[PDB]
Amino acid sequence: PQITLWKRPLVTIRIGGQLKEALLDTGADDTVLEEMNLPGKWKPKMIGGLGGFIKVRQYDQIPIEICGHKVIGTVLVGPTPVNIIGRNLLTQIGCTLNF
Amino acid sequence: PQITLWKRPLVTIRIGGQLKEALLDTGADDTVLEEMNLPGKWKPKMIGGLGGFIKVRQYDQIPIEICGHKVIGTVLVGPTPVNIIGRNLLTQIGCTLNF
Ligand SMILES: CC(C)CN(C[C@@H](O)[C@H](Cc1ccccc1)NC(=O)O[C@H]1CCOC1)S(=O)(=O)c1ccc(N)cc1
Repeated sequence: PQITLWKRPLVTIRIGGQLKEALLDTGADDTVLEEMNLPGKWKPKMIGGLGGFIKVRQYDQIPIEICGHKVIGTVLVGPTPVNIIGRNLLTQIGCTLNF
Repeated sequence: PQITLWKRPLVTIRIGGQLKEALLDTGADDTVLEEMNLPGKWKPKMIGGLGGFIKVRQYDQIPIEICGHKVIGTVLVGPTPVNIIGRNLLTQIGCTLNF
């Protein structure tokens, strides 16, 4: 698909049984989602935004479906105001910026 | 250009005769640059991101050259972790996401 930037690039993602809206965010190194109780080990981590850092939990090799595309990787979980699909997952769906 | 996301999408911009490195950031609504001087009246504003809100100075109708491409729009200035080109200017250069 081609996605235009007049509005926020919001898409539906599937992880487990859970469907969420998320930003295709080229400005985010890693994927960050709001509260969810994923299986597996996690490491605590801190990530820096505008306004400063927040603490997240890092979960590795998590399957995500993004616009019908199955990918697998690290999902950071914590108090992000908005669900973010970062470059770590965007690369896996073949996503480019074009102009 | 087509820009892949295995690395940060950092580009050189020209504003006010100055060359800077900025991040093409589809998750940013607005363009925020690091502390610099720009001329003309500005308005104080507050914007929010991952780790809270920051104070910025809003300058309107500012010419910027992003790669080759000329834009004229709103540039906010303050304590952003990195220079950010948001959607207000990404749209002006005809930037899309494509997978
Ligand atoms: C600031 C860049 C360098 C990194 N951020 C990504 C940005 O796209 C960020 C995404 C976002 C959108 C809306 C609310 C909150 C966050 N937008 C952002 O701040 O919107 C401001 C900047 C101008 O206009 C509005 S990040 O969220 O902090 C971040 C950091 C690390 C990871 N792993 C993931 C995300």
